[PDB]
Amino acid sequence: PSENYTWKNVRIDGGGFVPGIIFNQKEADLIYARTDIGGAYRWNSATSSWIPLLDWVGWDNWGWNGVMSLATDAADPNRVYAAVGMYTNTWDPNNGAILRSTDRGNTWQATPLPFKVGGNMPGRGMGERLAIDPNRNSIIYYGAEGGNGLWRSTDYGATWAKVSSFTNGGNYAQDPNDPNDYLNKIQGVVWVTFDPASGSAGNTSQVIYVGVADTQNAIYRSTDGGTTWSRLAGQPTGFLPHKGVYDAVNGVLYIAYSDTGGPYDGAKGDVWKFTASSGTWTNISPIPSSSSDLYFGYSGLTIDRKNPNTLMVASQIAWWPDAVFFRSTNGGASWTRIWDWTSYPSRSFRYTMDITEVPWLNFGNSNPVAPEVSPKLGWMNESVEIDPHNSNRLMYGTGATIYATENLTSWDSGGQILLKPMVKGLEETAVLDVVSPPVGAPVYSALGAIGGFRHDDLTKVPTSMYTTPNFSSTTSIDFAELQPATMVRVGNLDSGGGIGVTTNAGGSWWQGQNPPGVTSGGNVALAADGGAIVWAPGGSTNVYLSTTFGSTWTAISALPAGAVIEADRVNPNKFYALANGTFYVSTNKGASFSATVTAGIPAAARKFKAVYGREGDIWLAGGSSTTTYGLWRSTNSGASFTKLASVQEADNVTFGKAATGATYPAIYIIGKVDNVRGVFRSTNEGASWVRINDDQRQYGNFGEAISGDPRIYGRLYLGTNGRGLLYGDSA
Ligand SMILES: [Br-]
Ligand SMILES: [K+]
Repeated sequence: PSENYTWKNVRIDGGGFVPGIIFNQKEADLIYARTDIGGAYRWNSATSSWIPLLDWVGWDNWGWNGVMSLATDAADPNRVYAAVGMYTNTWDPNNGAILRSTDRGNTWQATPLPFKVGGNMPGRGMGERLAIDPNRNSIIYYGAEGGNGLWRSTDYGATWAKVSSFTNGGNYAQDPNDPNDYLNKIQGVVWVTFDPASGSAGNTSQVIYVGVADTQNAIYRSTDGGTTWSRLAGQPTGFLPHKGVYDAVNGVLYIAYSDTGGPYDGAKGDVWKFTASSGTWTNISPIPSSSSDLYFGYSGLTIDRKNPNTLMVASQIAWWPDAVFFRSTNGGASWTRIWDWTSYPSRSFRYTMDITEVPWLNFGNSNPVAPEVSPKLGWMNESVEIDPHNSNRLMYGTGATIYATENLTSWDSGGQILLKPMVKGLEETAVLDVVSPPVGAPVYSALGAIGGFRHDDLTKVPTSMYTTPNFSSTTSIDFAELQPATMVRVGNLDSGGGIGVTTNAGGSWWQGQNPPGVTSGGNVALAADGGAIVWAPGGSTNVYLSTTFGSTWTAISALPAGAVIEADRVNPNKFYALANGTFYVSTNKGASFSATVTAGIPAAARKFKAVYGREGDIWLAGGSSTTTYGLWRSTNSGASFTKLASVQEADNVTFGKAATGATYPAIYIIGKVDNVRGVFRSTNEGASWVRINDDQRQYGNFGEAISGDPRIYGRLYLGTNGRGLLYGDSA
C-alpha cells in the first residue's frame, strides 16, 4: 500500500568496473556507460551526472543488471539497445535478453534470447557485441556467447534470430576445466563493426566485420550485407580480438588483440591494421608480441573521429607499475606513451590527475612506493574512448571509476593532459553491511572492493575508506549500542581476513590479531557495552570470543563455523547466533552458546537482528520458495519464535525511529507482502505494512544490507549489489 518516498544514493561516486563507454556518433554529449553488475547509465550534461536506466529490474529478473553490450543509434539518437543478463553459469537462473528503447533508456521493452548473457563473466570487456547498421538502422547484430554465433534483428530489435550463414561461434574459454564453473564458458562472438561507406542512408550496409574469440579465426567479414561470411585472408593468428574499430576515411580496420579474454589478465598481444582496398595487414603494435619483454596484451582501442589519423590503445593488462596508454597521430606508424621511465623507479608523465571530487581513489595511500603512484592511472582499462565530437575529450573505465580529460590534445604539443573522475551519479558498489548509530554520523557502509566509509554527509563523497586496517571488502560492521563510538569491523585483506576496532567512532582504527584459520572476514558482533566481541571468521573452524577488544581470542565450543552472530542491544551479556535452522543463545557475554530452537526456522534463513531499546526482542527473515519463507519474531531472547501472518516472504529486517505516537520502532523488510515484491515498512509491530519503493525503483538483487535510522523517522538505508547504498525518505 504505497507511501510517497524519495530515493537517493548516499554519495560515493563510482566504485566498480565500467567495461564500456559508448558515445553516440552523431549527437554531441550523448554518452552511455554499461556496467557488469549495476545496470546502465546515460550522461546528463545539464547536471554533470549520470542517470541510471535499469533500476526497474527487480527481484526475479535481477540478472538484467548485467549489461554485456550497449548500442546507441547514430541515425536516430533517441534509440538505444542493451544486451543484458549476468552469468552464463548457474548463478543466473535466467536467460539473457535484448532491451530496446526509443527514449534513450527512460523505458524499454525486452526480447528474451534463448541463451544466457554474461554481463559479469570473463570476457565482458570485449565489445561492443551489439551493433546497429548506420545506413539502415532497422538492422541490429549481436555477437553471442556460448558458441550460439551471430544473431540479428531486422525490426529495430523486436525480434531476433540466428544468422545461419555465420558458422563459427568461437572456441575459447579462459579455463575449460575450471571446477568452480566460472572461467569455463565459451566467450563467443565478441564484436561487430560496420563499414559505413558500404551503404547509404536507407540501404543495407554491405561490408561488416566481426570479431570471434578463436585464436585461429579471429576476424570475419561479409561483403554482401550479411548474406555470407568468411574469414579474413592473411590475418594474424594466436590471439583474441578485444576491439575492432573501422575508419572509413582511410579505409582501414584496427584490431587490438590479447592472449586472454580479460578483464583481469592478458600477458601478450598485438595491434594490427587491415587496409580494406588492398587486403594488406600491418602490425602497428607500440610493442609487438615478437618483442621478448612485452608483458601485456592490448585493448582500449579508439580512433579520433574528428582527426582519424589519430588513435589510441592501452595495456590489457599492466598491473605494474600502472596502466600504459599509447597515442599515434599517424595511423599507427609511430606512438608515444602516457608515461616513460627516466631512471628506474622514477618516471616522467604526460598527465596529471586530480581526484579532489573522489578523494578515496588514492585508496588511503598518500605514500606510495616508487614506481607506483597514488592514485594510479588505472587498471582493467578495456574501454578507452575519444569523443567523436571533440578530439580533446577522452573517457576510460577502470575497475573502480571513469576518468576523463577535456584537454587531450595537450599531449600532442608536448604538454600534460589533466585527468579527473567523471562518475557523479554512477553508483556501482555492492553493500555488504550498514549501520546507523544513534549519535555521530548518520551511516557507516561496509562495501565490497573499496572497503566502505563513515558518511558524515550523505551528499558528500567521503575522504577515505577505512584504514589501519584497510580491507578490500568490509564484510560486517557493528557498534556498541550503549557506547556507539566503540565499533568493530571485519573483512578481507592481503588474501585473508582481519579485524579493525575503534573507540572514537572511526576517527582512527587499529588492527586486532586473528584467531586461527581466517581466510575472509565473515561476520562480527559487539556487546552492547563494548566489552566483548564475537567473531565468526571465514575459513576458521570455530567462532571466537575476544574480551581484549581484538588483541586475543578464545574458541567458542558450540557454534558452527560461519554462524551469523548478533548482539542483544540492551543486555551486554546476551549474544545470539543462527545457522542452518538452529538458533543459539549466549547469556554469559559470548563465552558459551546453547541451541534454543531447532525447528520452524527455515534452514536457508541467515538474517536476523535484535531491536535497540528492547532486550530480547529479535526479528528473523528468510527461507525459500521450496521450503518455508517469511518473517519471525522472538520476544523471549530467542527461546522461541512466532511467524508473522502478515508477510509471505522476507529476506532481511531492520528497525528505525518510531512513528509519532507509536509504541515500537518502525520495522523495514525486504520481502513479499500481499503478492507484491519490494521494500516494506510497518509502524504497528508487524500488524500491517506499506510499500516504500515502486516498480521503477527495485534495484535487482538488493537488500543484503539494510538499516533503519534511529534518529530519523521513515528513513531506510537500502543496500544494493551493484547500485550502491540508497537512502529513502518519506515525502
Ligand atoms: Br602486470
Ligand atoms: K600482464
